[PDB]
This record gives sequence, C-alpha cells and structure tokens, in this order.
Amino acid sequence: EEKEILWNEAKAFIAACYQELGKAAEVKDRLADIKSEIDLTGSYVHTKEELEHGAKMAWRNSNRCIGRLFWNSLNVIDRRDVRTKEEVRDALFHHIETATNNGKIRPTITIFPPEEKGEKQVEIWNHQLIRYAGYESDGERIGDPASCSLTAACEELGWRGERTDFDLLPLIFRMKGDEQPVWYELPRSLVIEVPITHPDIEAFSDLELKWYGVPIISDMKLEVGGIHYNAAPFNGWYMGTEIGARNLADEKRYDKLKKVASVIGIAADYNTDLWKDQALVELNKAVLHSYKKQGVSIVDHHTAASQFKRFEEQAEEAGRKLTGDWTWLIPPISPAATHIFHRSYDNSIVKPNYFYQDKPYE
Amino acid sequence: EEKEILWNEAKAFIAACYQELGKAAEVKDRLADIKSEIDLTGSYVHTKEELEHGAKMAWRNSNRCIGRLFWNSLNVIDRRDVRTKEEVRDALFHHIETATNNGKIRPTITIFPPEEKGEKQVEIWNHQLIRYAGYESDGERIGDPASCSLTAACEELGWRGERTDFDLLPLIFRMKGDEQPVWYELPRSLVIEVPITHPDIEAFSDLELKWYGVPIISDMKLEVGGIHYNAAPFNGWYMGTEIGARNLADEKRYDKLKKVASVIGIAADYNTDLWKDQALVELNKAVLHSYKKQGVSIVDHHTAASQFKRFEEQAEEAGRKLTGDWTWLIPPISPAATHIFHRSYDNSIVKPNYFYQDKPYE
Ligand code: HEC
Ligand code: HEC
Ligand SMILES: Nc1cccc(CNCCOc2cccc(OCc3ccc4ccc(N)nc4c3)c2)n1
Ligand SMILES: Nc1cccc(CNCCOc2cccc(OCc3ccc4ccc(N)nc4c3)c2)n1
Ligand SMILES: [Cl-]
Ligand SMILES: [Cl-]
Repeated sequence: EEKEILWNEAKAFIAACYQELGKAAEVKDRLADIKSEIDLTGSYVHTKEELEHGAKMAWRNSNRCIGRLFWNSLNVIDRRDVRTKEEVRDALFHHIETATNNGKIRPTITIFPPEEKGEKQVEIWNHQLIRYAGYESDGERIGDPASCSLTAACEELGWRGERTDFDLLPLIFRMKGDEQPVWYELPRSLVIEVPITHPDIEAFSDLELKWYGVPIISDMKLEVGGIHYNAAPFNGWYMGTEIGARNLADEKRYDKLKKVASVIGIAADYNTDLWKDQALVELNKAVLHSYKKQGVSIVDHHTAASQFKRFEEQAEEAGRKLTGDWTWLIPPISPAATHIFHRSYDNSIVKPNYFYQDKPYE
Repeated sequence: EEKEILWNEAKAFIAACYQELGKAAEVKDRLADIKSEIDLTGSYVHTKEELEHGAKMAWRNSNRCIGRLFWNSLNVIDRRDVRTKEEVRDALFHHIETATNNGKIRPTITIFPPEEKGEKQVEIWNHQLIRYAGYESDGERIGDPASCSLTAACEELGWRGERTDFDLLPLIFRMKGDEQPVWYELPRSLVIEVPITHPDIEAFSDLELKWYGVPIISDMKLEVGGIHYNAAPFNGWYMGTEIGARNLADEKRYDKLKKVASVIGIAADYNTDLWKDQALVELNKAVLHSYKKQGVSIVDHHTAASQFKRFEEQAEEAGRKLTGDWTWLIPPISPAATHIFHRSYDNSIVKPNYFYQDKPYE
C-alpha cells in the first residue's frame, strides 16, 4: 500500500504542476516513467523544475501565511546531492548568507535529500537556523524560554552557552546512521542582528534589545507529490509584529512590556490605562524603525495585509481556490484594522504544503 | 411533528434547569403537566423561576460573549402579560431606565410574550433600543452607516431625523395583527450619553465625539426549552473596544482614526509609523476615561479577559463543559496580550441560548 499512496500523490501533483507550467502535453509520458520508477525503486526523483515549482506551490497553500503574494519568486536551492556532515553545514551556512543578502532578504529554501522509506537522510534539530538560546534553573530566566529544551539538548553534546540573553544557538543536525547529532557554531559574520531603538524616545536604547535579521524555519516537512522532504529550511522576511508583539512581548518569551512602559514614561498599574496596548505599539514602531534604519528587510502588518489582499485577488483572477487560517492570518496588533478580520477563509489543507513534524529532542 | 420538537426541548431544559436549582425531585411531575398542556394547547408556559434561570443559562451558553462570568446575576423582567402597544413602549422605557440605573448599569433582560405557532406577538425592529441613525444619499455620510436601512424604514413611517451625526432612532416595533409598526421618540431624560475626552490631550474634545451609555441588543431570539422569545431585549455594559475599536473606528462605521491621529499630533501617511494602531490606543483610552469620569459602567478588554478566565475556572469547578467562539472572544486590541488568544474553545451551540433572526426591514 505504501507504493500505492505515492502513486496517487504523484498523479495529482504532476498533473497540476505541468498544467501550471504550460507542459500539460508532457504529462502522460512523465508519469509512465514515474509509475515504472516507483515499481522498481519504491520511489521517484523530481526534476529540478518540479521541485522548484512544488516548493512554490507549497508556500502558496500555507493557510497560515500572510506573505503568500510573492510565492512565485521563491529562490529554490536544490541540495539533494548532499551526503556528508560538512556538505550539510556548508549548505546551511550558504542559505544564511544568500537569504540575508546584506539585508535585502531573498525568500529562499534549501532542499535536502528526502526520506527514503520513512528514514531521514538528514534530521535538522534547530527550529530556526538562527535563534537565541534559553536557560531556566535557579529561577533565573535567561535568553529565549522557547529555546529551553533545545538549549539543554545542545549542552549535553558538549556545547556551552555564554548565558547572555542572546546566545546564538549552534546549528545542530543528525545524519543517517549516526546515533547523535553534530553541532557547529554559527560564524558571527554570517548573522545580521538589529539593535532595537525608538525613532523618538532616546531612552529606548536602555532596554538593550535586539533581534536577528532573518527567520529561517528549519523544522517543517515539505511534501511535494508524496515525497517527504523533512529537511528543507526556508525563510521570508519578518512581519514586524512577530518580533514586537510576540517574541519580545509574550510573558513566556522575553516579556519586555513593563520595561517598555517604564522607558516610554507611562505607568504600568491600571488596566484601564491600556499601558500594555500603548507599550505594544511603541515597541512595534521601534522594531520597524530599527530594521529600516539598518537596511534589513521587514514589513508592517498593514502593508502585509494589503499584499495579502492582492494575493486573494490574484487567486480569484487565476481561478485558484483560496485557502487560509483566519486565526493566524489576522495580525496580533490592531487585527480589525485589516481586511482579513472582516472576511472568512476556508482552512482546507491543499498539497504541496509544509507540515509540522515531531521534534527529536524533548 | 411540531408538537414533538417542543416536547424534546422541554424534557432537556426542565431536567437541566431543575437540577441546577436543587429541584430535581420536582422534575417528573412538572413534565407530566407540561406533556398534558402541550397535548391540549400545543405549547406550554414557563414558571417565573424557569424563565429567569433559562435566560441566565442562555447568557452562560453564548459562545461569543466575554462577559459571561456574571451570568447568574442577570436581572430578568417578566413582561409576558403585555398586550398593547402602550404596554410594550412603557416596558421598553422602563428597561432603559432600570438598566441604566443612573450609570451603574444593571445587566437586564425584558422578556415579552413568545411566538405562538411561529406567529410573533411583538416584533421589535430596533437592533438596539438606543442607537444612532444613519443617512446616505448625495455622497453625504451622516451618522451611523450601520443604521442606514433602519433609518430609511423609520422615515417611511412619518419619522424624520435632524440629520446630525448622533440622531437617536425611535423605538419601532410591530404588534400582532397590525400591518405596519408604530414608532415612539425616546425621551432624552432616559438616555445617558458620554462625551469622549482624552485624559492628557485637550484637543481631543475638538472631535466632538460621543456614545450612548447602555448597549441594549433588541433583535435576538431567546430560546428556552423550545419556547421562542423573539422579543427579549437584553443589556450588559460596554467593553471599551466595542466603542473605541469598532463603532468609532471602522471605515464602515464612524471612521474617525485619521481625525484621531490629527488631534493627537501624529502623521497618518506611512503604514510603518503604525499611526492607526497608535490612534486606536488613544481613542480607546479616551473611551474608558470618559465613561469612568461620567460614572457610567464600562470594562476594559484586559479586565474583561481576566473575568472570563474566572468564568472558565468556575465552569470546570462546577463540572460544566465550556463553549466559546475564539474569533469573537479575542478583543480587537492587543488580542495576544490576553489568555484567550493562547488557548482553544469548543464552538458547540448549547441551549438555552440567544440566536439571530431575520430583519423585518431590509
Ligand atoms: C516573504 C516574507 C514572508 C512573510 C512576511 C511571512 N511569510 Fe510565511 N509562513 C509559512 C508557513 C508554512 C507558515 C506557517 C507555519 C506554522 O504553522 O507554524 C507561515 C506563517 C507566517 C506567519 C505567521 C507567523 C506567526 O507567528 O503568526 C507570518 C506572519 C508570515 N508567514 C509572514 C511559509 C512561508 C514560506 C515558505 C516557502 C515563505 C518563504 C514565507 N512563508 C514567507 C513569508
Ligand atoms: C455584563 C456585561 C457584558 C459584557 C462586557 C459583554 N457582554 Fe455579551 N454577548 C451576548 C451575546 C448573545 C453575544 C453575541 C451576539 C452576537 O452574536 O452578535 C455577546 C457578545 C458580546 C461581545 C462581543 C461584541 C463584539 O462586537 O465583538 C462582547 C464584547 C460582550 N458580549 C461583552 C449576550 C449577553 C447578555 C445576554 C443575557 C448579557 C447580559 C451580556 N452579554 C453581557 C455582556
Ligand atoms: N494560538 C494562536 C492563535 C492565533 C495565532 C497564533 C500564532 N502562533 C504564535 C507563534 O507561535 C508559533 C509556534 C510554532 C510555530 C510557529 O511558526 C511561526 C512562523 C513560521 C513561518 C514563517 C515564515 C515567514 C515569517 N516571516 N514568519 C514565519 C513564522 C509559531 N497562535
Ligand atoms: N468578522 C469578525 C471576526 C471576529 C469578531 C467579529 C465581531 N463582530 C463585530 C461586531 O459586529 C456585529 C454584527 C452583528 C451583531 C453584533 O453584536 C454585538 C454585541 C451583542 C451583544 C452584546 C452584549 C453586551 C455587550 N457589551 N456587547 C454586545 C455586543 C456585532 N467579527
Ligand atoms: Cl520568530
Ligand atoms: Cl455597539
């Protein structure tokens, strides 16, 4: 039956993919070779054209993503030829460098060898290639609490953090056959960081906040026509609210809101003063200003919502059925000031797509 | 079959209601009289105790309501004895007065005679008992655009608005038998209004904004044990964001955000300045401050979220299954700063409850 499920997903993907590429005539002969290759080897290998477009369709079908307007300009890097740890590490180093692009971030995905028969060729442990470590013992909260389990796993493998609030986690991944993953420190020259300042309030610098330039999700599975690419890290650019409203604001993250209220000169005592809402706005203004001043790509949630409406229009113009997750598409700051809040979306899962998968550390 | 459906809803409501009231022993004899009364008359009449508790259960089951903690203190007024237009009008005048309570708003519901066999005894046309009219001809937008259809209907019946931005709509309702509804102007002495000022910014008064004290939803159907109370207006107090983030902020409502940005001294040119978010916060701060200064009940979305968490805890403490509509429970300002944003809710419909019904004007 395992040879059946792949043949069904391949017949659905190839037909849809070749039709969108104007290659509908080449369809039937391609699945003939596919149906053979599956019968013989138990799987099949995508063309570079199928793999590139398949990764673009997967982004187009991500119901929770507000930045899908630019799905067709995704920069796909085919690294299915990788066999060694040094090749994985260099390919990841290269992804960071080419996606960063001196600040003018290029949406990029590096695609590693897919699973054979459920057996992963490379198993990435990082949630994002660039992320800050987190520590909790004592009653000391240091760094990013969301990275607490991964940090504890890295420190069993010989790594040790300086225990600042912004320790860069190392790359950590396991190869097929090896019992334990390897880890490699990130070269600081590859990692752009943005210090958070406010355009009007000079005291905002006293918070000594910063964030990294490029969010590179590295723990999701790309599924294209039945082929399971468990290791395929991708990146866009940040929407400001992800940093200002969640990463630096959540109580279970960096929890900076009352420190923000202090440096902007308002009290944090009464709910009716809306000090949290006011602090959230000034922190988010600071994030956008700081990324723009440094020359690192970022988008505000209003512009992003406008772009997503064009994606909604482009979808209907092309006859494509639009799918979306309202609960994730609305921004966490002023959601009712976007058109997204005032309409409905079908949360149906369409393939190709990106999916969660179990963490190897827990 | 119509005699069947009511017997099923009555057996479910009476059992649940009498169990919660410690009257489980009186259950079986009460439905015996009910089963007879239905066989004879085709319907049945609730006790005052069943009607009061049934209206409280309906509030407890309103998935979209964040203020459900106080469900048990609802003030129920039984007006099933009403037969004339003057009685309806006086009962509505009384509701406004007793719910307003000089500013210390009492959550109140007035319950009118229910539908017979789908035939309404009284048909309320107001969406809320106190609401502002709206006009659109010319290209003139005057008043509340959400009230445009109702205002045009009232003006066919001999009513005429002064065409200010805050014309009080008259009470308008139709009695059984009559072809057209009657309308009665609201006595200004019954209606509390709050002028919107800012605690810090004196120029905010230049906007000349105001809102009414008490939102009294008057077009929903209360369903208790199969009995359909189509006319049963109810009120709580406002959550600040309903006025500051929607009523005065939405582009299809009063659309005041760029006027707010002007009087608070910030530019409304660049999305990355987050001027809409900043204006939303200061407008919402002004709403809360203005209601508190005048002595009219209101709650901020943070306090309301805290109260709703106690309702979640009280529900589990009592063994009640909790239901809720996440998309409506999250506030439109800083939703991720509330616990509601970070959990899930079962949107199952439980009865008794309040339901939409078709407008008679359109
Ligand atoms: C180009 C800039 C870009 C922006 C801005 C962007 N995305 Fe997404 N985006 C996703 C997926 C998948 C999710 C949902 C992940 C999840 O469920 O946790 C997502 C979720 C998001 C979220 C929600 C995050 C949150 O915490 O609520 C935001 C915001 C977002 N995308 C914005 C796939 C992508 C891919 C992959 C090819 C690219 C490139 C991409 N996205 C590019 C972008
Ligand atoms: C005591 C103060 C109180 C507050 C604060 C309160 N409610 Fe609700 N509330 C509802 C219902 C029903 C809805 C959903 C109506 C709808 O679907 O449009 C609701 C919805 C709401 C909403 C959502 C409105 C929006 O536009 O998003 C808020 C906010 C709210 N309630 C707060 C029944 C009630 C009842 C009836 C007995 C009372 C009293 C009541 N509620 C009292 C309160
Ligand atoms: N309860 C709710 C309700 C509504 C919305 C949310 C949002 N959930 C909060 C963030 O928590 C997580 C947890 C796990 C994964 C995760 O992936 C974020 C992500 C993924 C891909 C991106 C691509 C580009 C980009 N710019 N950003 C991206 C962000 C977020 N939670
Ligand atoms: N797309 C979305 C997504 C999420 C949330 C919303 C919220 N929808 C906006 C408001 O639009 C309407 C339309 C029709 C009815 C209505 O009833 C408001 C109401 C009812 C009862 C109340 C009781 C007490 C109280 N204090 N307030 C109340 C408010 C709102 N829309
Ligand atoms: Cl992030
Ligand atoms: Cl309202």
